Amino acid sequence: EQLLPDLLISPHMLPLTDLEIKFQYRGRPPRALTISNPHGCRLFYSQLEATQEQVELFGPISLEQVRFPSPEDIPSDKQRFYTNQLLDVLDRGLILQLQGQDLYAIRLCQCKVFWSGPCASAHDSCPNPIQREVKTKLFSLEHFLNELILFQKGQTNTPPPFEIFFCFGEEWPDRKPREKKLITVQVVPVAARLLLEMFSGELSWSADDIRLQISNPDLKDRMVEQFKELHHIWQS
Amino acid sequence: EQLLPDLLISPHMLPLTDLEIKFQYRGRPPRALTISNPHGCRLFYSQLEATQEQVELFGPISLEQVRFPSPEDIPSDKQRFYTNQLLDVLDRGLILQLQGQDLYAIRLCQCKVFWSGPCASAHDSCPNPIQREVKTKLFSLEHFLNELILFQKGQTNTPPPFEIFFCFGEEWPDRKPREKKLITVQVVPVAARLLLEMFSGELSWSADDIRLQISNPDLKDRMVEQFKELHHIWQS
Repeated sequence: EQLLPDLLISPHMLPLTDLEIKFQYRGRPPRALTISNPHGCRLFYSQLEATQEQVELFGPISLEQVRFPSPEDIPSDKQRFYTNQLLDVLDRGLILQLQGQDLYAIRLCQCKVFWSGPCASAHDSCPNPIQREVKTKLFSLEHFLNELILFQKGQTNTPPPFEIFFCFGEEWPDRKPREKKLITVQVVPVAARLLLEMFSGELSWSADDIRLQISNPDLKDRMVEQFKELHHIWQS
Repeated sequence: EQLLPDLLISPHMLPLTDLEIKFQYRGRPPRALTISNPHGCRLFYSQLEATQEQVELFGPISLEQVRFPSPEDIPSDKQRFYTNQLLDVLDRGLILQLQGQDLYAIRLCQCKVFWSGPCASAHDSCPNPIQREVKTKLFSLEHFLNELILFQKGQTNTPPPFEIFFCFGEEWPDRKPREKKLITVQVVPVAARLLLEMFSGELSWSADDIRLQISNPDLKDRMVEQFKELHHIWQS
């Protein structure tokens, strides 16, 4: 299994820079896109553009510039009011940048950002805010693949996590349900999902863990089987 | 709130017969469709067709006839071998039928069928097989809406469940992860999802439960705000 990372973590094997980004406003259908910019992206809401002279404010111009969706079609005025208050403090944005195969956040926005994800701390139960201007590791593909290997061998029953969950402007994790959060964003490293699928679809020749569950045939089953036999005969 | 069911449970308000049906083979992308046949549907795999003279075997001809996807593109021969053994005993199928706004299963297939869902029993932890030829209630929209009402009022923190999960040919629920199940199907009553969205997007005028989380502005925030002010000025 030691050859696997070198074999698989490669542009000819995986889309190493692809992130799927799903925006969700409370009570609306989600809106998703995929970016493959190798510098990463910046999620933000602004009338102003990132420029070279203002990188301190808005980050590097090479990031994929991904705007939060208009809240216009939020039917509740009260909800759209709160939502606009948050979007008003999202001008500087949340940078998501790949460093090798690790994904990092850099929060620039005045809006607070809270998150859940593969590298998030698991020592308490309270909210998990992202500190402004502090490079925060969200996900490691190296570690993901190590864990994937143990899962596939059946050494763990838990599939390794890859999805990163952000809540903008309200605390998370929380007692309260995600359905009631005004603004959330889910981010998937597509290479990780692909790798989980790939490994899930590889079984052992030796360790046959599979016990099919099939009733004994009743007379109805028997009639069906005979009809299948006759149909096979008739073909030809 | 007593007027709500009469108001909402109506064809002019909701798609009362729409089910989304998602097929998933281990390690493959899922494959989904939506049916809106008011009789319901039959999930099956067969070279034979439902006919009038064989309703005992294959169910009523009015059901939407939904075939499991070919397992051809499953890359593991061993996996596709087990998968074909299950598909070979799925000729008679699993009927999903609406009775008013309740959804019921009738298993005809020789393959065993196990499930998780809104009406599933919660007294033990073991597998939950569907009994062949026994009308099995999966979901109640009436009850869903009652629960939705309590959620929206904040009387419960848990959103009411609507998704029904079937595993064909292997035990469920189980120690083992769903990612390793050969054949699963997820079924959503679309009216229920719509209703959850609708209710989630209705807030109170009085019970304002929302505390926005926004840092104090630093000098960078202040410069951004001034640039926004200048841009608003410049517009016009």
